[PDB]
Amino acid sequence: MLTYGAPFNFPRWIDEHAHLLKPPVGNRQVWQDSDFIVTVVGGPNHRTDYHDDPLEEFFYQLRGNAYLNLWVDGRRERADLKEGDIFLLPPHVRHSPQRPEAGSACLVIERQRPAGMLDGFEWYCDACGHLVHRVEVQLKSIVTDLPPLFESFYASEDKRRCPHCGQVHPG
Amino acid sequence: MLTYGAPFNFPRWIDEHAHLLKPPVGNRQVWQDSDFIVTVVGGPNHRTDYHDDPLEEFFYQLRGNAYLNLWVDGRRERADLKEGDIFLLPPHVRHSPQRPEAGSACLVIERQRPAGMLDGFEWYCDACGHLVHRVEVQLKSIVTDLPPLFESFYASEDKRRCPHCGQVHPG
Ligand SMILES: [Fe+2]
Ligand SMILES: [Fe+2]
Repeated sequence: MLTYGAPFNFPRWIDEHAHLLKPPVGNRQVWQDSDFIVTVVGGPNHRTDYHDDPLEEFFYQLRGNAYLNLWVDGRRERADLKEGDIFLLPPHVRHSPQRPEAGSACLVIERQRPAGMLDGFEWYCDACGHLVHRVEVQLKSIVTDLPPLFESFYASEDKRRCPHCGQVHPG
Repeated sequence: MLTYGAPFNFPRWIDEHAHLLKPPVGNRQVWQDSDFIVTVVGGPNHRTDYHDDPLEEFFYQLRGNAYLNLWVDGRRERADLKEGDIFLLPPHVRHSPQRPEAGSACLVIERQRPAGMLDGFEWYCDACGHLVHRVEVQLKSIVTDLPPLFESFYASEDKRRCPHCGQVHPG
């Protein structure tokens, strides 16, 4: 059986879910209970966290532009997702998606994580560059298991305190 | 490190590889040695086989139209991939992609199969509908491990002989 339904027009599906791509949401998963996690991510968004995904992440910037703040070879690189770009992120490259444009839409595709394969969410210090805080999480909900993580980092000056220079991250 | 390179424009990449989407190829994998197998499939193509994929298969018909001959609930259903459609095929639904249009382009995304997870390739009889032949294969090469399977079915009248009505499949 076609568990996930029949083919349907993607542009128009993105149109009909525009208002849920705008904040306060941003995310919208296409099919539920599937192995491939297929999401459309709009803008504008608020992210200061770096994601440490134990599996690959496919990107296709369908509308508008966005960029990924990265940690590549110990440096703070930036990878731009201009409209029409596709990209395959290798496992565990830290990345912080910035989506400044309202009405943008990026197809993001990932894999359900097997039990014991944890996602990481880290913040780094603007001053000294050291790791400020890391939460590891057995991700079940690419859309709803992240904000409590975030809220609790923003709510805790201690979690935000850099252990190398003491500067409290802004959150 | 960005093992799979930097973002790049997908439309133009499809343009530059047009002539390899035309026969005798049809397939073109985007990145090598990745967990997500990301391919562009053009047309026109020749398929009489049904694929039995042990994992899910994501489709995004970027250009032109195509369709999937299916076996749903014991019947021969057809799922159309019109330009702009996306689709998520559940594991093990038998499917036979028909791509009649030259210049069409479909984004197909799959997963590297773990050792011991086999793909199936089956043919069915036009007359009686029974299974004519099935080859199971530990797929390493979504692009190059299939044609010898096919050639050997086309070359063997015995493999093509229906075991229920004796009609020899056309191949
Ligand atoms: Fe610091
Ligand atoms: Fe038959």
